[PDB]
Amino acid sequence: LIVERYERVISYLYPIAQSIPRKHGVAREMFLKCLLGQVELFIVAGKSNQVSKLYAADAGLAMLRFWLRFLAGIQKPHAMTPHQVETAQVLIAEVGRILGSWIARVNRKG
Amino acid sequence: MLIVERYERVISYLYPIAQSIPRKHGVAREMFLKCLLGQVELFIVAGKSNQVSKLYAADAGLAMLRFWLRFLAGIQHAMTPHQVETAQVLIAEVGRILGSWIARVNRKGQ
Amino acid sequence: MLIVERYERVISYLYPIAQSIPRKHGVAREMFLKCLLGQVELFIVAGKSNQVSKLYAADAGLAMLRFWLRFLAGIQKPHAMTPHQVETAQVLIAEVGRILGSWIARVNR
Amino acid sequence: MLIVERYERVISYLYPIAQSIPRKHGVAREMFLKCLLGQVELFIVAGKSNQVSKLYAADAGLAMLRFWLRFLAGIHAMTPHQVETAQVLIAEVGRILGSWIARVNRK
Amino acid sequence: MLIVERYERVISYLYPIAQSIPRKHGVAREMFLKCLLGQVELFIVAGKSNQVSKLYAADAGLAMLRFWLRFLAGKPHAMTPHQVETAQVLIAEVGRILGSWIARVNRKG
Repeated sequence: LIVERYERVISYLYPIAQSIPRKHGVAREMFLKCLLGQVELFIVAGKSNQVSKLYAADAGLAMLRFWLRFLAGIQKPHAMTPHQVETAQVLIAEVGRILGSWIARVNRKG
Repeated sequence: MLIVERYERVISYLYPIAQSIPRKHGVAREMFLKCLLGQVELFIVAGKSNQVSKLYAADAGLAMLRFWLRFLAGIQHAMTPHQVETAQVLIAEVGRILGSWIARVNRKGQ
Repeated sequence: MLIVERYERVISYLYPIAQSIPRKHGVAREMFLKCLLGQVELFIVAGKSNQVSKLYAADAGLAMLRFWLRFLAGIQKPHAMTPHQVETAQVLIAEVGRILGSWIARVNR
Repeated sequence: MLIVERYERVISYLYPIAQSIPRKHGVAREMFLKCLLGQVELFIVAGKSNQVSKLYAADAGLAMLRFWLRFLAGIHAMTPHQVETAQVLIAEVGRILGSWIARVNRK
Repeated sequence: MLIVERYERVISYLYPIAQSIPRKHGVAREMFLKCLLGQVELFIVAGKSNQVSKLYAADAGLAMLRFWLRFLAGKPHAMTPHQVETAQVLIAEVGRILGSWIARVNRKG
């Protein structure tokens, strides 16, 4: 589920990562690793019983958002527009709301 | 530990297909290769341990490899649907063994 | 995310310079870049968490970034950074380290 | 570190072979090299430590080194003579690691 | 933190040498560079943190670094014994400062 919702984010952001110039090869690779790697953080938290793993998935999402701010506003030329950021932020916040509940459900079963 | 040998079968099928992925998706292709081959290590470490957590970590690795199939299929084209189906069989075969091994250390943890 | 906003200032000053580092120092250039950017995750991890140990690791990160500056201003065949760029960056990093100071304070509570 | 010195024989024999793998197998060639050379660290770390987990870790690394050989065979890129030789050298290392672990497990 | 300054000499001596290793040994070159420069973080992280385990990691790091020299000495022809001899002495100077550092937190504890 969370992975299904998150594939929407990958579907959106992946072509944008692809577009990024080779001039920014290293930032771009780190972005891609952050973006695809996030599935592994969800899967791992799924196949385990530690909240620390969901907390890690969470950091993963916050880091992906940083990447949007980087591509939008630090990288020259910029690789995203205010509205592309916004669209991505929306896709991500959905996943983050699911995650927030998941974490709450688990911390309730203390 | 026929599970490593069933898994070497997944490798034999998937590797030359991954190797043929175009450099246009160079980073996805490398992350995939790394996931594909580094999996063995999850299986090694699991068998030379006593903790179910390392069986789960192995399972996560398999679930991640299936994500890579969905991801690579829906690209543009990196895997023919026949290739996806086929690799799914091989992976499923490894997984049922892993399922039992897992449910076995949980029927033993009682 | 205030400390991160401040740190983005360090990034926007240092990223184009890092990126401009001649390819002959390709390995170092990459490690630099990974340290500079990865550092945001050190703050986020600390942020999405309680433990001071995580705020300490974000402080080591900065300490490692400062090493990269000293190293890059020093190296040769070819050069990589000027002592003036290093000096400018430290001004940006020190502000981030002061905010990190206030934040470690508030937490060690 | 009797084990590192023995392992160095493994590196000596295996590293040139690793090198001459065509760039076609770029990623696998590099992960292999990294396993081969990274193994020394696994040994060093277990030595500058008490935890047995560092030793099993080192054992895992040897298991994985064994997989790379099976892999470079079925790929042409490694003669079965080479596998034969290399497996012996690794067995030699694995021997020493075997003892070392047992001696740490006896209390 | 005279330890980092003492290590920077090791870096000074060794970096140019690492750099002039041919691309023929490209993968080994980089692991060597990663261990070499990477070591600074090991020391830096040790300092911020009381755990002896971090000091052992650093020692393990220095140990790994000495391994690289033997490996590059005989890549068949890529580091002269003299060069190795000279690096040994500079690392040894770091070795002493760590050995003391490690051994004092074993008195303190």
